[PDB]
Amino acid sequence: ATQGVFTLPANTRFGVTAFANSSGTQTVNVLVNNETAATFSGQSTNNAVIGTQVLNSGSSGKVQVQVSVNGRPSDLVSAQVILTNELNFALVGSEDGTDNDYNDAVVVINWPLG
Amino acid sequence: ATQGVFTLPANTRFGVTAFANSSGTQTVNVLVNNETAATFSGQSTNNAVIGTQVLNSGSSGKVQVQVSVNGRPSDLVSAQVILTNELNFALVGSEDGTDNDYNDAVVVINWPLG
Amino acid sequence: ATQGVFTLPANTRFGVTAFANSSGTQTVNVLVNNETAATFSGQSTNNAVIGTQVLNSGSSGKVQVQVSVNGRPSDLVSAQVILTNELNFALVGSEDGTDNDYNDAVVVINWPL
Amino acid sequence: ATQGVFTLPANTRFGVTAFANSSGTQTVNVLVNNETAATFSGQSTNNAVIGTQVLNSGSSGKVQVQVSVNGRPSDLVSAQVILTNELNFALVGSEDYNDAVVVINWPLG
Repeated sequence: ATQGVFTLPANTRFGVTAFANSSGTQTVNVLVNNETAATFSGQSTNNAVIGTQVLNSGSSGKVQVQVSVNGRPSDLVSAQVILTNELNFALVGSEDGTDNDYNDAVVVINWPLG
Repeated sequence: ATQGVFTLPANTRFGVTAFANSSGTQTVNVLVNNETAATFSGQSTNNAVIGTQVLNSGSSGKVQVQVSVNGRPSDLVSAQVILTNELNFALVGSEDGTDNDYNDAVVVINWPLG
Repeated sequence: ATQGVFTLPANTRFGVTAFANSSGTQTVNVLVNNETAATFSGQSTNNAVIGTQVLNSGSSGKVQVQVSVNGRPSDLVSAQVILTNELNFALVGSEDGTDNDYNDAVVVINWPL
Repeated sequence: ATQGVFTLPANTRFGVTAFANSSGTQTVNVLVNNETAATFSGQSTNNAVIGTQVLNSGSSGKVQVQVSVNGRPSDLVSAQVILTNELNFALVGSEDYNDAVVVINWPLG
């Protein structure tokens, strides 16, 4: 099944933050309505934030997270959780090899913002 | 925080199912747009599916789950989880005592159907 | 990524219930510690329960759900959620066609019972 | 029900990150094994990361998040989710429920 794709409410601000836990440099690309809205990169084996930014979902509200290493498209796992019917978390984990460490790159999308 | 309240897409059919795991008789009420749309009840300490029904979210899309035992409101816990940006689970757990057991009455709402 | 596999706490009773929303009969197998422990078969286009059973996680706690329709395995999506650090849900959705909602066979697992 | 308390595997490193989205200064305290292990304080209405650290869950594995705003304890909402049976997230919201948001993730690199 497709992973890393989320439908957010239209024209809404959301935060995107990426963490790295791999020996390899992680590249996180965020597409909003099929257009690159943010691109983060970094190397860390201690969960360092390699990028954090505030974006807007636009008309379609279609947000897609892609993760790659040296061009190598990483396999993703994802899900959305909503608490008390108002607080949203779109979560993504990625694997750059065969290590079931879908933690090589972790991406957290949250909304609404202040 | 409020628990057991979920906003579903408008005019959408959804399934609602209740489970019981308590010595006491459980009563589950499902409200759509603040009006009782379904009621289930039963007494089982073996996860019996005490009731199930297909409802329509209506114009508001507001669905609320209430659980009571002997007329007393149980302590509810809930969350919504979306898989592959399409499969929705609105989950409710409840405690009717003080044993830290939130499976006394469980309610699962899922959509889309068909 | 691997889907439909969950590690449950050992010596724990858990419920497993399957719902169907497909024109074809759904086959759901639940393997506990590499041995089939429950098998459901049914058809519904109204989210009806096609099977429900309370199982024991045993000594290891490995639980795997397999879904097939007319002999062909269905693609799965899954996740585990824990509420108030006590109530556990293991969720599985399955797709037997080209739709993207994975509701043909839906499985809900809850514990500790 | 109790919220903001999570049982992680013992002696396991995890990340804890806090975001602020409120007019008031958020005070986020992280208790590991019931002892203060980290504290973040900041104001933002633009999801600023007011804190992010890696901590060890210790012998007990108990992690509790506390949020207050100038002496007023915030009501919390929380849940834990596990993806592909290996990637864990512990989530917390607070109301002074996006005033202070905390995300915990494990296991690390």
